[PDB]
Amino acid sequence: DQAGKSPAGVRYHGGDEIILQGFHWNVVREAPNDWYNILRQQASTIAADGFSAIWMPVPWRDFSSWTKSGGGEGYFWHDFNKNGRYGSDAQLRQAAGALGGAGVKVLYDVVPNHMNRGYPDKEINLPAGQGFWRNDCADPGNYPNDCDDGDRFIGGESDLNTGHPQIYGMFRDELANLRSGYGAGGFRFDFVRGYAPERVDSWMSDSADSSFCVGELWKGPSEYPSWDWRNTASWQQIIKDWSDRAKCPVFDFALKERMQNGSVADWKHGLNGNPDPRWREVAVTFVDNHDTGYSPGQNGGQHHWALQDGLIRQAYAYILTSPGTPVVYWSHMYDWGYGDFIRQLIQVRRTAGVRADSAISFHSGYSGLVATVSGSQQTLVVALNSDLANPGQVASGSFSEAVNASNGQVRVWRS
Ligand SMILES: OC[C@H]1O[C@H](O[C@H]2[C@H](O)[C@@H](O)[C@@H](O[C@H]3[C@H](O)[C@@H](O)[C@@H](O[C@H]4[C@H](O)[C@@H](O)[C@@H](O)O[C@@H]4CO)O[C@@H]3CO)O[C@@H]2CO)[C@H](O)[C@@H](O)[C@@H]1O
Ligand SMILES: [Ca+2]
Ligand SMILES: [Ca+2]
Repeated sequence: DQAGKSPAGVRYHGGDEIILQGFHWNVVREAPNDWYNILRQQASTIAADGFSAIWMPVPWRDFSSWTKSGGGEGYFWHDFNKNGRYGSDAQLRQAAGALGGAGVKVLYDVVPNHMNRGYPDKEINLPAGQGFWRNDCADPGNYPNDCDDGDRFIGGESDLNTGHPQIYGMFRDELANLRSGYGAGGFRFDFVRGYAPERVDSWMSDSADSSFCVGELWKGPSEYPSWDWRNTASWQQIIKDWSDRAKCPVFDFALKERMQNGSVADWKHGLNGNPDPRWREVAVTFVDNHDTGYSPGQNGGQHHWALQDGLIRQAYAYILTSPGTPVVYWSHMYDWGYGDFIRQLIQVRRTAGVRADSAISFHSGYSGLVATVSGSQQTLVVALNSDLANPGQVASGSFSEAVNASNGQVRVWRS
């Protein structure tokens, strides 16, 4: 495992990560108070499957509830107490220790934008009228105000002023706490549209400068005002700008948007396909997460933007053979039977030496997507939903078959 920032100072931890999202939306209901125990038991298997990192659920306890129904998943935490719906503080420490001991770095989902302000019994009690909250200032709509330099969560009544020195420090200290006491190797920043990207850079510089990080910016061009350059920009440009300012990798919602709306050929327009290595190397690619995807359990989870099953294998073959840093969703890997296929693709990635900044060229003249990827050890030819017959049609050199699945709809050859 190589460490190191990118040439532009972006915290992609060497560019060689392969990440497991270590939960789905309904874990707190499907395995009540037992998830950390399960992760501890599974740590050696996760490592053997080839993952270098695991994205853990929000560790801050969440006892919220609403009615569809939900609550408790971590995105409406009420304080930093770790005794929540995934397991106890002791069980978290044991799971993080087992994962780290198996060689899997532990990334915590953190949620600075808001908290369960109204929960009656909590350790963090911030009064009104001291600038701690967005709505201490006038709040006319979903955009920055004088107490919140980002967007708001729903009505904004629970948004924190993360730029207030006491609130900034509160999160700074808790990130340090996760690093010193809970084995954190990095962080996944939730809802980064809600606060300034430079604050993520500051938090990471203060508390985890050499760690991995990734931000979730999910905000399309149409959500920006008419006078903002982002209103007419590409999804790539929007997330890349965030990454530049946070000095942090960013989830590749440009690729996700193309997977949901475009053809397979169009997947080349994700951030991770950009010919500038400074652009593609900061992409964190994924197929679905706990928001976009289904989960086992009530209501099938959230499934706000889910990839149809006829493209799941193709999508994993693309992200696991291509540049950027790939994330595998728990339920594809361990609930729904794609594990053996994903295991094989992870081995292909590692054997070829594909990294976040590997070159990728796209080839015209065939159906579907045809790419050549320059790994540090091998060149890959990847053909998805394509009438390509053999790799010699598009690449020089000697190749052998590495993957052939879904009646040839997923084919990968290696030098
Ligand atoms: O005071 C603020 C608001 O409080 C109340 O809001 C409710 C919502 O109505 C519920 O839907 C729910 O919200 C969930 C949300 O549905 C869910 O998707 C998730 O959001 C995450 C996301 O998964 C994550 O990856 C990233 O994008 O950030 C998102 C936000 O953290 O989690 C939400 C919180 O559990 O719960 C809230 C709070 O109870 C009230 O109804 C609003 O009117 C009010 O403005
Ligand atoms: Ca690394
Ligand atoms: Ca906010």
